[PDB]
This record gives sequence, C-alpha cells and structure tokens, in this order.
Amino acid sequence: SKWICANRSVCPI
Repeated sequence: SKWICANRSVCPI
C-alpha cells in the first residue's frame, strides 16, 4: 500500500 502521510515530515503534496 502507498503512503498515508503522517505529517508535514512525510507528505509530498
């Protein structure tokens, strides 16, 4: 499964 974004630290959006 792809990432779900935990926070600004991990959110390539």
